[PDB]
Amino acid sequence: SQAKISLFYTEEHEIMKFSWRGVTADTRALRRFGFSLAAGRSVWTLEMDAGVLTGRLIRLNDEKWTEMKDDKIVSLIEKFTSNKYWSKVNFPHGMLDLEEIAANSKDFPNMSETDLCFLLHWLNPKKINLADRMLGLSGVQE
Amino acid sequence: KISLFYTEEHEIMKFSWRGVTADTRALRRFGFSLAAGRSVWTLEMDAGVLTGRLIRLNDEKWTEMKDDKIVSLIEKFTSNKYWSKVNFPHGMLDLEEIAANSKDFPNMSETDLCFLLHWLNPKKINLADRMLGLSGVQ
Amino acid sequence: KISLFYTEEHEIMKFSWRGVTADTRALRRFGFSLAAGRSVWTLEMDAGVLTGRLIRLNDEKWTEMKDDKIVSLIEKFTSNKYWSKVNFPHGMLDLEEIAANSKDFPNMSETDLCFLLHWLNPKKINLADRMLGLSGVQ
Amino acid sequence: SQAKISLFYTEEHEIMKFSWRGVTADTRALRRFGFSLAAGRSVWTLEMDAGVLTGRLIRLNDEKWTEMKDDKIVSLIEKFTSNKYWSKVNFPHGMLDLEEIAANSKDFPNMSETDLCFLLHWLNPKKINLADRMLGLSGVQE
Amino acid sequence: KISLFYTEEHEIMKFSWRGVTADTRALRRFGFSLAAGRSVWTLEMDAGVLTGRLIRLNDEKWTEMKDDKIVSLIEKFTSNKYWSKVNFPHGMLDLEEIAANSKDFPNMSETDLCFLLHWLNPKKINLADRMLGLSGVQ
Amino acid sequence: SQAKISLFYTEEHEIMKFSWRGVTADTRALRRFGFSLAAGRSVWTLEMDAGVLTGRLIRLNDEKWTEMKDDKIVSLIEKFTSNKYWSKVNFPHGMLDLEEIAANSKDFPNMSETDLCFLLHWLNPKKINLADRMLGLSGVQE
Amino acid sequence: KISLFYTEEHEIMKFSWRGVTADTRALRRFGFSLAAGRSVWTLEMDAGVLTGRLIRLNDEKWTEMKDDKIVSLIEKFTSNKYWSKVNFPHGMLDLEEIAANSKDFPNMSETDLCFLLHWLNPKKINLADRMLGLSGVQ
Amino acid sequence: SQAKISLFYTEEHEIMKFSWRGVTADTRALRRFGFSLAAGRSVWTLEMDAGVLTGRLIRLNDEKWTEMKDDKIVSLIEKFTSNKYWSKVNFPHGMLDLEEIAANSKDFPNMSETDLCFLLHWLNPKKINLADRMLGLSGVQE
Amino acid sequence: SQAKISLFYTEEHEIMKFSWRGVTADTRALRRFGFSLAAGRSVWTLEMDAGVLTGRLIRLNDEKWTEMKDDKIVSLIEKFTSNKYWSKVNFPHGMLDLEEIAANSKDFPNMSETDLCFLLHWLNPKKINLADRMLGLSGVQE
Amino acid sequence: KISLFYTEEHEIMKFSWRGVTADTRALRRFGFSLAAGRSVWTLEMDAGVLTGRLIRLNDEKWTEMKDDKIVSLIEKFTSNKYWSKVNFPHGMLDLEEIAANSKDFPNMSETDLCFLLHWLNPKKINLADRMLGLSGVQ
Repeated sequence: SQAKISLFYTEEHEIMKFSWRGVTADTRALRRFGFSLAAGRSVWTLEMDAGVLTGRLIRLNDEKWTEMKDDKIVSLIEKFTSNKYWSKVNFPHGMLDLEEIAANSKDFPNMSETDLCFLLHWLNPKKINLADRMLGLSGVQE
Repeated sequence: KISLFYTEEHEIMKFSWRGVTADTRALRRFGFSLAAGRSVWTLEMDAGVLTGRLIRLNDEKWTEMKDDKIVSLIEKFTSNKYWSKVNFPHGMLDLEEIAANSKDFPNMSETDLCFLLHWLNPKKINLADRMLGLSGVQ
Repeated sequence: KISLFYTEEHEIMKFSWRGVTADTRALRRFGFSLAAGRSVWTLEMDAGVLTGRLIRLNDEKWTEMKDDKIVSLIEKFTSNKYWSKVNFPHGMLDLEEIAANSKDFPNMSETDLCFLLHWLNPKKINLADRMLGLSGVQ
Repeated sequence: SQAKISLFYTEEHEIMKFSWRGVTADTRALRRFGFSLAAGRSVWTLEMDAGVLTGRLIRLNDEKWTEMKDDKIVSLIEKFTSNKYWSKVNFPHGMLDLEEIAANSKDFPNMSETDLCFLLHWLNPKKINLADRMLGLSGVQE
Repeated sequence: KISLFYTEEHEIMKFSWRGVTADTRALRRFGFSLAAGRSVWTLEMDAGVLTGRLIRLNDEKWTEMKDDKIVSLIEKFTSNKYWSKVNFPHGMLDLEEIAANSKDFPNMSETDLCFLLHWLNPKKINLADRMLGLSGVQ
Repeated sequence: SQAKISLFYTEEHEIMKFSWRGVTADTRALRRFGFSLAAGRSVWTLEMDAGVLTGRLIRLNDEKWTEMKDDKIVSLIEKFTSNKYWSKVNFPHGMLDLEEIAANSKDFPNMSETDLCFLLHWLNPKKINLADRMLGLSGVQE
Repeated sequence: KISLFYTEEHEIMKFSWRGVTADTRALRRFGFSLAAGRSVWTLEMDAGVLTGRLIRLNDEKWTEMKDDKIVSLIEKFTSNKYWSKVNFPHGMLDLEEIAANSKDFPNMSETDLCFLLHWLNPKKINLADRMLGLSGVQ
Repeated sequence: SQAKISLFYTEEHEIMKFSWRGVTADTRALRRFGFSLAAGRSVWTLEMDAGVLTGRLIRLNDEKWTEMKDDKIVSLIEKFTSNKYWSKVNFPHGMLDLEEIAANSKDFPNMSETDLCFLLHWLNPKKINLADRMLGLSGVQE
Repeated sequence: SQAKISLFYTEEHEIMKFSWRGVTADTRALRRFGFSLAAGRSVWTLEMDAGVLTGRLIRLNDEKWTEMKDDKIVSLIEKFTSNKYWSKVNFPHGMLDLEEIAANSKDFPNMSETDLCFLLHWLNPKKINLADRMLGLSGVQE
Repeated sequence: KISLFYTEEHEIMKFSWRGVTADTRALRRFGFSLAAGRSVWTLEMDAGVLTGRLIRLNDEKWTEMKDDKIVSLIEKFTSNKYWSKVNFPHGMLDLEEIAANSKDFPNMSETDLCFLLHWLNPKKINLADRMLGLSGVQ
């Protein structure tokens, strides 16, 4: 049978230190999303440089990734990665208009506009709300 | 009809360059809605203290909670004319005395008004206990 | 009458989503009670350092320990007026000098005050040695 | 003579990793309790789904269980399991009010209210206090 | 040719000895340049309110921003004689009515003038959200 | 060793608001002085009622106090507070003649006239010069 | 011998009951003493404008400042007979023209007289910048 | 190979407290700059006394320092510290004329005037603009 | 318990400008009085048009009001406002004879003549004596 | 019996339409009453100058003040026959010479008459200092 796509997340700058000072966190706390095409293979993620999205997709293994389940996303990654040169994708720098990117993209013809947009929204790094995270909530939303 | 709610808040946040420090203890506030969709009522706080008044506070994220005893007490409390116009002693430091001297809710016993005042009272949250998996609710 | 005690604490905890990281070394603190039921006295710490003062710290979980030599030294120490009002040099870095220059406990010898100051002093715990079955007491 | 009831515990998310980083643990560390009606037979435990008690009792053998002794609990399990359809029990979802559950239960007439409550308190999963467990204590309490 | 800009400002600062206190909410103002190097135009404010007039405000630090829809609307707006001489109702409280009753920009539709008036309108900034990493732009 | 005396100041009506109006201040801006006998203990200050000195000494903790250093004043507070009933002192209402108060006082025999007068001058509330404070100067003098 | 000084002043204060409002900008004035103890000389102001004359103004609180270039220029300026009797054009609006047309200080070059006139000239102070820790000296 | 110079910054009086009062900051907020000659070794910085630069260089480890990268500055520190008695430097008190200090200095002959001046400008403490820092900007400039 | 009445004052044309000219004031300087039935609610005051009292009561929030204490006035406002249509009151234009207004009024039966007159005297705008105000006195009297 | 008093006055007021301008400095005058209820005596002023005579001035608002030294001096002064009939040199410019040459109060020393004349002397008030919270009494 065909190889299973695995979903993952990683967090950066998310440590909250408890000392006599109280609870210190870093305002750059962020959650990143990635995928593996096969078990053991490299985790793919949207590339970031200087804290901004470059528009490219890279392998980022040096990070600690945690498995997550989303049957809808696995279906969308299956379609996305069945296109030749998906890894070579170069979306507009900054990736500010996700709806326009999906609407004007001609690189994934096996994917609908609503579906590429849904996937681009999942791959998008999400800021951690520190006031919620101190209250033990994920604090993750767009 | 009657629905119970809570909201949580950091009363102080201290900023550093690219960093934030909060107190080991945050605050949990309690509120109620008389009907579905209608405004959440809560004990008013100004300058970090209880004013003694009751206000609508919708701009906050409230989460539903269940307490059959409290709903029975809110039913009695809100069946009095001018309950919203209540003005308890500033600071609300002696909850037992407030309930004992109150003549505004004659359909409520002293032990019952006191029980409700104790539920409406903001409570501190220990964030370290919270982050370890517990509710530092105090 | 006089009872000895210890308490243990992580001075730093680092939180991750659904995870916690502590230092390889935690801290053990020492205290005493003058009578059964009465408050546990301990060397005060503020901002992670020894202030030089002695305080009551009951909010902590204390475990009884036996040391006949220490009880004899606490007996001498506490039979002085204003022992609770003691204010040793901030940080309490030179325990030998503190004992040598102290004129507040004339019923105590220099070697004896120093021995007691060494017992009251917080001590680091190695958690890896602790979890292997030993007391990483240092 | 009659077959002996065996008591057991299992821990989940309780591993503490020692590295250069210090000591890392998982804040979901938990202890679960179970029983076997006969030697070799399946270990019974209160079912959990999405981290919450369903109110049902299930066999959970895929876990590593460690024997423990409690003569009072064995006496209570003896009474509990001598009722027909004990395995078919469906307590209120979440099992938040253990005192009320025992008070209103009409399924175990050979058990007193104080006794069913005592057993329900033993079967209840108990969180591991990580600050105590790092100090080599069980850290187990309600 | 046409360039968009923003500037941010604390409308109130409260001074204490060696300390300053600002409002949780600051203000963001919007402006435009007709040509590179030329003066930045913005809605005039006097006594903390919108006067209804448009002025040059160069003494402020302005940062470029991109909005292709707004540049198209400024192009239409500024191709009218005496656009700089515009005097909207004092306070500019009803932006929808201002656009509906305006007869000064016949090359602009009501929905378009209203869209532009909404962009030129000063907007409050939540500093707590700002310092946490977000733009409290409201 | 003996407990350390801490010195403090508090300011009332001292806020200067910067708006479009310019700089507004309150002409009642004033600096008050206090002392703590031990760390954590209550701050003592000369009592004021209706803007006038009553002649009494009170605890005033509800105010925000800032630590200050003055080795001469700590020496004088040490002498002052080593007298029984120092807290019970009741100087002439208004405390208009500080030199006469010190000269006629028989309550602090361990203190010289010049020394009690020096301390009374330090404890005395001092008006804030608003023209200097707008120029970023303390504006504090008698 | 020669000493430099400055003084600061609010030209307008607006009183309200129990309150005062000053302008965002105050004024800094500059002066010089020919000998230690002797009177501080400064450009005279009347009705808020520069009269063009030089006067002694001792009733003000002056603070010493160092400027080796200015002391050299004051030395040249004051070594002329009747320097105190100088009467520059009222208002002193064109400092460059004043220096260019002056025939009273032949030991001083035009660029040097102009440099000195620029130093003696009262300068506005931004109080908001001042209270933030800077000198709003302009 | 030769040991790597590390660059650092520290901030003093820079905390902004968010309460019901709004945002309070301290008008003495300041950023200081320092360097380490080797990993683990002490951070060197321009000494300040009574809020004014003394003209001397000191070790200041009791402070929390954050690493920063500047390849030009590392090159200048390399030249600066390859002179004997660089730590013993005593620049004019207050250090008011940085251009004159660099022009008249005969202590660093391996450094050009423009280069010593560039380094002196980097070592110089910089005030934090509180209006910018409340708008989430570094607010750091001369 | 019942909601607390708050007392307030506002001043118009009361600014005294200090310049080289001396002290300039406006001869229309006046003090107005108002009340709030509840905390946060609108401040009520006697309406003025063309500098003369109309005889009506209005809400005037656009003004800066300062709290004042008067236990006798709060008691009188309590009685006054416990009448239906108190806000709809229309006293004789100009309100020149306050004693006659109170004597002939049949709108406040829970109030005595001496008491309504006392309240009408408090609500009455009072001119500021500029010669006293320049001498730092309130200058307020009828 | 003897009571001390002061009164304050603007010697000049300049009127504009709907406006008034007073001098930065007003005047404080001093007076005394020999008995409770009786008329307040003060140094007479005519054409803004001191005439050298003493008059009753009741039409003014006087405020009581305490000065035990002055009451002792008024006691001596008023125990002389014809003290009210005193006619000091017009203008009263040299207070030290007036006291030195006076032969009308033989029960008073020169230093004492001079001290009293200095107290009775009208004193200027700085209104700007006054409005800032101080007494500009000079």
